[PDB]
Amino acid sequence: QCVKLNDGHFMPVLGFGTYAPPEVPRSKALEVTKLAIEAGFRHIDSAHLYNNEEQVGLAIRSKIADGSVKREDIFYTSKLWSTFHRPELVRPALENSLKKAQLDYVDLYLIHSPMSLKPIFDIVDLCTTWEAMEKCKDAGLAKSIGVSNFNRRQLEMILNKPGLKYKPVCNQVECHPYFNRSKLLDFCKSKDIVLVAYSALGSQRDKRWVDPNSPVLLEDPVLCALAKKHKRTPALIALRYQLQRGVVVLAKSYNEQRIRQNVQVFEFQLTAEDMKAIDGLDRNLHYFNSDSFASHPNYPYSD
Ligand SMILES: NC(=O)c1ccc[n+]([C@@H]2O[C@H](COP(=O)([O-])OP(=O)(O)OC[C@H]3O[C@@H](n4cnc5c(N)ncnc54)[C@H](OP(=O)(O)O)[C@@H]3O)[C@@H](O)[C@H]2O)c1
Ligand SMILES: C[C@@H](C(=O)O)c1ccc(-c2ccccc2)c(F)c1
Repeated sequence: QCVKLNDGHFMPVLGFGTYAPPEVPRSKALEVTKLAIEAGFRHIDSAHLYNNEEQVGLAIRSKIADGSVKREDIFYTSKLWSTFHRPELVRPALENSLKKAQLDYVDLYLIHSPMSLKPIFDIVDLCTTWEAMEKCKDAGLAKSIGVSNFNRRQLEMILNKPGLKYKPVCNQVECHPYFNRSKLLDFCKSKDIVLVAYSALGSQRDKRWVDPNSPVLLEDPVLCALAKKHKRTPALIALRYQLQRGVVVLAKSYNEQRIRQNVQVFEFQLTAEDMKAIDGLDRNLHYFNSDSFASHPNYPYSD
């Protein structure tokens, strides 16, 4: 199923994560995106950053072309990279993502991160970036617009902007049982903004940004006990947890069997005791923990 966004469009509550590191050949994104759609994923998350928008759009068009789905059955997200915060760079970056993907519109365009970079940090008034996003929604380039990696104060800056035309429909953030963001989630719910979770399965643990010492989420003994209790898997427990808290959850897999397994999140429910045991895992652990983010003036985790 789908959640209704605050602009009246619908987002499917489970989404396919498309990112793979650059060691993975570009052609893989094509193959696995088609498999994700075949498995029942209708929400596909990409970005200018990911260098895979041609393949992901090609996957989508191919599944349209063979009659599996119509365009209006797919919810496609791209994101504005942080070298393109200056308001006059916003629509051309979106236009560029649309031409890579060969689509007429994205369902969702996000400010990828509040941490502006030189078009080396930049200083940009994100409210002007937001005004340029709104113009992209008015032109029909994006059906919905939203942000990513914003903390509460950063989100308030936008909600509080004079002359605001469109609220962000979502804030896409790192969110999983080690870092469950419950206070940010309550704030988003009170403003009718959807929290979308990435690294919901504990991230790809990429050496550039993630400490290899950090606990592996899917090896977590409480998730493992819960998987055994429900005869599911630690992944499926982690996804199901997000759905039950009203969070839209992404899931990356480039593996045929795991892609097919992940759509089982719809087949069972956790109980209130299960959810409390999962809530007890919260330990302020964002897997992305690198000097290259944390030294930035608008790093969101400084609070
Ligand atoms: N907005 C942002 O700044 C931001 C940041 C990070 C990610 N994202 C988006 O969120 C998406 C998902 O997050 P993520 O890439 O960090 O990965 P994730 O969904 O946390 O996945 C972690 C690993 O879980 C494995 N996995 C998937 N299903 C599994 C299963 N059923 N059992 C065991 N392992 C399973 C995958 O390995 P295999 O491929 O081997 O199955 C995957 O590499 C990204 O692809 C991207 O679209 C956005
Ligand atoms: C690599 C890229 C992504 O979308 O995967 C990414 C991941 C994490 C972040 C991020 C954003 C804020 C704090 C720490 C990390 C990002 F800005 C971009």
